[PDB]
Amino acid sequence: GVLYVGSKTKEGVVHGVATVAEKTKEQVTNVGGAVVTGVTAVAQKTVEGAGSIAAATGFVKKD
Amino acid sequence: GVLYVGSKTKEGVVHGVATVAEKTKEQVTNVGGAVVTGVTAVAQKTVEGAGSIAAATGFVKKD
Amino acid sequence: GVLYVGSKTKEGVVHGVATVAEKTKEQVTNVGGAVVTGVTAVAQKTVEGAGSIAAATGFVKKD
Amino acid sequence: GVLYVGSKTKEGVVHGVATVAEKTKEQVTNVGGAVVTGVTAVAQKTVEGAGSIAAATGFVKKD
Amino acid sequence: GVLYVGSKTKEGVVHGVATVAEKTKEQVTNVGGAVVTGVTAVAQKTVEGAGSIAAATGFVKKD
Amino acid sequence: GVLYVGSKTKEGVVHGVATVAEKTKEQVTNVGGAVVTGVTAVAQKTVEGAGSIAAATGFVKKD
Repeated sequence: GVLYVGSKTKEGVVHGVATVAEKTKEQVTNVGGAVVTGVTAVAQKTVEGAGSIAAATGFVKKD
Repeated sequence: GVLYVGSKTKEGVVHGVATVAEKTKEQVTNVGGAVVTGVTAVAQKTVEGAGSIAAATGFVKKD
Repeated sequence: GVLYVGSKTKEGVVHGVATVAEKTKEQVTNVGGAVVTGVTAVAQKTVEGAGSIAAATGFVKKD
Repeated sequence: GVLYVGSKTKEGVVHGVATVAEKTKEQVTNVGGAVVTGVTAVAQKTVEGAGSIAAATGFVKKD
Repeated sequence: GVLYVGSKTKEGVVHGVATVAEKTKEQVTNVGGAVVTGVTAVAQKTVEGAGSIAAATGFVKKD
Repeated sequence: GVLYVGSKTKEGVVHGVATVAEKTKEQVTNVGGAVVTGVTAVAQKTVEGAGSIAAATGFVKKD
């Protein structure tokens, strides 16, 4: 179907994904999949059919 | 169907996903899947059919 | 069906997902799935059919 | 002496001298002398000594 | 003496002297002398000593 | 004396002297003398001593 996205913006500031760590021992940072950001952000039909986004984090630490 | 998204904004500030950790030992940060952010954010039909977003975090620590 | 989203905003400030941790030992942060944020945020038909978003956190710690 | 004029303004709109006439026969418009206008308007020591501003209008119409 | 004029403005709109006449027979427009206008308008010591600004309008119409 | 004129402006619009006449028979327009206009307008010591600005308009019409 028709999807109209109109916008008349002025002085637009956008921050996306932020991450801060400090005084840590082990650091893991997994980002992605469908990260869309911006003044005019559109994300249509991310997954269709048998598709998948397995954005996991297999932290095992088999001590 | 028709989806109209009109906007007349001025001086728009948007912050998305934020994460802060301090004095930690183990750090895990998993972000994503359908992270959409911004002054005009649209997310239509994220999942259709047999699709999936398994944005999990397999923290085991098999001590 | 028709979905009209009109907006006439001025000086709009939006904060999305925030997380703060301090003096912790183990840190886990799982975010996502359908995180939409912004001055004009629209999220239509997140899941249709047999789809799913298994945004879980398998914290085991099998001590 | 010290004259401090501080200002922290945002979106300032200033209109000065306005004059509107309609369906008239004789029109006279005399403006001036010390017309100061604006967001930060300062007018110090307009007249000192034997000076003068004879901003008059000698409309006679000696019929 | 010291005269400090500080200003931190944003989106400043200033209009000075305006004059509108319509359907008139005789039109006279005399402007000036010390017409100062603007976002940061300063007018110091306009007249000193025996000086003068004779911004008059000698409309006689000796009928 | 010291005269400090500081300014930190953004998107500054300034209009000076304006004059509009319509459907008139006789038109006279005298402007000047010390017409200063602008975003940072300064007019110091316009007249000193025996000086003068005779910005008049000798409209006689000796009918």
